[PDB]
Amino acid sequence: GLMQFTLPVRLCKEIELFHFDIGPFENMWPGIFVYMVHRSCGTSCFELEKLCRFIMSVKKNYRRVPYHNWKHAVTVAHCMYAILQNNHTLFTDLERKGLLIACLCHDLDHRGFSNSYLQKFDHPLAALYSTSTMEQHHFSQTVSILQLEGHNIFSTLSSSEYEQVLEIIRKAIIATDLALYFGNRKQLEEMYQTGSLNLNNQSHRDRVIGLMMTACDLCSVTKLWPVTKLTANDIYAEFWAEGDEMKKLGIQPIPMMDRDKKDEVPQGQLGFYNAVAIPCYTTLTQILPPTEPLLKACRDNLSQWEKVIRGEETAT
Ligand SMILES: CCCc1nc(C)c2c(C)nc3ccc(OC)nc3n12
Ligand SMILES: [Mg+2]
Ligand SMILES: [Zn+2]
Repeated sequence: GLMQFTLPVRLCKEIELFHFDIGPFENMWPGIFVYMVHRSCGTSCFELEKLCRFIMSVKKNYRRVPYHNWKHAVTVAHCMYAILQNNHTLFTDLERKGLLIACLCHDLDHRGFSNSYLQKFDHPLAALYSTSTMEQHHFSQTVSILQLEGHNIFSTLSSSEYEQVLEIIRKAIIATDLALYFGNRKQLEEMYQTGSLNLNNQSHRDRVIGLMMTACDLCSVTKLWPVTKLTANDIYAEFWAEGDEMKKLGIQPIPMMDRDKKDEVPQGQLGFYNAVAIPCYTTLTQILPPTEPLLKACRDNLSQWEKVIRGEETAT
């Protein structure tokens, strides 16, 4: 009960900032997550023994892929921590419990392939889940780990609270399907602008939590340029492997996934920042003003990619 996690001073201070990088020391990541749950939720939220066993089983079920890995899970959870800490009074006790766990679990058992590759391969998961294929799998894996003996971090919740928290986690994980993001943001845009956005309307909260999940999931574009640029390499390493696997199925991949077309990456990043990232953080800032640093950092990195194109710097 009286057993706090404390981080070294530079981490203690920087972990509160949106652009925090969790660093290369894997063995500190569980501690960083527990630290974040304790300050965001409380030292009472979870039984430490059960939380630590849950965290280590979650880690075990992330694969050794270049980007969609344990480091991505903890990174996406830290962005959610920063949003919750900068919006103290807007979220319920159950939301704070659920969203950090949802973020940690959102890409469980990812193989580094898109839903589209699963459908073209005719992967069994694509027969079991026709839309948001990988995201229904991630939620399925979350439930599995929660039902291992000693792993039910929610055991002290009531029957109805338990059902509410798993429903928060399910919608939160489904929302990380970027195919659902476009429509979800257009509606939040309309609702905000016509002044009809109501945070007491559960269907409205659902949409806002969905956009927060997109915001955290994309948060590599909100880091300092050297982090953003080095993470882009890992992201494209997965895209090129999928492109290789498309070519093996006798399908020419889109240029984004073709490793012979690396020269088109800078222009592909512009497209992505303009079509997805900037709109995401803009609408998020409108609904939650204290998340403006994410938009500012995203704009700084768009400006860095424009420089790459004008050959004023080369990404190695
Ligand atoms: C599944 C990966 C989604 C994702 N997360 C980040 C941070 C990114 C970035 C920087 N670039 C992307 C360019 C295209 C794309 O196409 C889906 N997804 C991208 N992406
Ligand atoms: Mg995902
Ligand atoms: Zn993700």
